[PDB]
Amino acid sequence: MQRTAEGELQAAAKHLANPDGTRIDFQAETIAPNDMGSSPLSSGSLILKGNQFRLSFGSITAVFDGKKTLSYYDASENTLNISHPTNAELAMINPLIILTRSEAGYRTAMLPPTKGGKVIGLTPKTANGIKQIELQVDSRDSRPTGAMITLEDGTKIVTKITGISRTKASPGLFRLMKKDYPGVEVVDLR
Repeated sequence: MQRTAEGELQAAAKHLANPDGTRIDFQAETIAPNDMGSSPLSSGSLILKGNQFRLSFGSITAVFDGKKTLSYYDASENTLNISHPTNAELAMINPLIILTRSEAGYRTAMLPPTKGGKVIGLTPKTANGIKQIELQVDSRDSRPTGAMITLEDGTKIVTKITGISRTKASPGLFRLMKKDYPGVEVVDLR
């Protein structure tokens, strides 16, 4: 007998439940329609604590407070940006958010498996810019191994997990203050 997709999703979430925090190392690539304007495969990290996360990827350091506010520093533009992201925008930068909070918006189904892995498919009940989310997990213990988000326009955001570890994440990792970026331009997008 084998678990439902919902069952596998809730077994995968257990791997991110360390109370003091979880560190995820990954590689990610965005493949744009017709491969025009794609972003190359590169490396990143996510620190999770409760509903908060700190994302390091590309030129960006981003923090989500677990409520409604995303703050991110872009080292290439020298801007500190504060915004109210949509639920879809959060999944696009942190696909594992589908595991850390209750989500009312997606139908769940099992997709064809891989060698030693399972594949869970999530499709929105209401249009939201996302066509499908695909979470890859290890067949032994449902440990997340990767994710792919396909946008309605065909963009593929592909994430490969290269490590999951324990960490003691302090309050300070989930805040960005203007003093920490000499000369930074603050842009309030709220």
